[PDB]
Amino acid sequence: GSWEIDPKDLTFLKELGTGQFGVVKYGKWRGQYDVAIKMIKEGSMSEDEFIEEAKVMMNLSHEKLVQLYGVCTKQRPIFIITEYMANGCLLNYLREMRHRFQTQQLLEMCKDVCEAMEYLESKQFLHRDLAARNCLVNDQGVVKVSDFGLSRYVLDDEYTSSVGSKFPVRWSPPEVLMYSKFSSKSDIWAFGVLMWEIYSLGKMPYERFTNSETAEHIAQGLRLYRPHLASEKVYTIMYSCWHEKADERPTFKILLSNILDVMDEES
Ligand SMILES: *CCC(=O)N1CCC([C@@H]2CCNc3c(C(N)=O)c(-c4ccc(Oc5ccccc5)cc4)nn32)CC1
Repeated sequence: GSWEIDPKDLTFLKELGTGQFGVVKYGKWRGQYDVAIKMIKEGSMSEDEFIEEAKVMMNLSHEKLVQLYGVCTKQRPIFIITEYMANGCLLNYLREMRHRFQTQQLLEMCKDVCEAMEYLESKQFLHRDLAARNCLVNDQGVVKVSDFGLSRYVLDDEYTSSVGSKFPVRWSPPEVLMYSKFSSKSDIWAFGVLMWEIYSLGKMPYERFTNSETAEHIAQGLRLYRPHLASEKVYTIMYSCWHEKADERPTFKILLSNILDVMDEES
């Protein structure tokens, strides 16, 4: 179908790194168009389910969401072909101190992500693992949301529940940690943590705690605190994502309006 790219149309040009599914490469499609190619190592993914979901993902389209161009599934490893983001993952970009970011730039990164998440929310599509490591940066410095929904297809159980040793505890609200209750409001919580990561220039959330200690901190009702670079108004926005009661957390539409208000007031 239209979700299938012919891998013969790819020219591989550069290694981009490795993650839990294996290697990612940069190349060209039909000699002209920049693409990234994520190669899914055998045994790592629930492949038939992912392939079916890729059809849904191809219909998503937003300027701040990494575009899925297609998949290559006639051979193994299968390929995911996407828009190319030359500046890599947001986490590592934030940690490069040479950039000497202004706080207006940091707030713009938050706004980029919030726009993508408002779009996903309008499509009833949960990210399920939003974090700076899962956002990408293009050659213009624009941040886009990536790997959306992908955690649903991971076969390594260390990633798939809080009983696992590689679960995103530090991005999880109390109802996820205690009950596995995912919702729009668990994406909201994670977005607040992501804002904290941005304003902390890529520090690990709860940097001095283990995952187990973090879950206890959350069970006691405690929270991250204000990054040095966040104004009081910015801190209010990120902190609003962490209400104990999920229903008291904002929507992405509300967060976007709040971010724009602050951008105007701090311009
Ligand atoms: C900090 C995290 C980290 O070290 N890595 C994750 C990003 C990896 C590289 C970096 C360079 N660019 C890039 C791209 C890209 N599109 O340019 C990708 C990538 C990410 C996701 C997908 O496939 C999907 C997209 C959207 C939804 C579902 C799947 C393809 C390609 N990865 N990188 C380096 C390591």
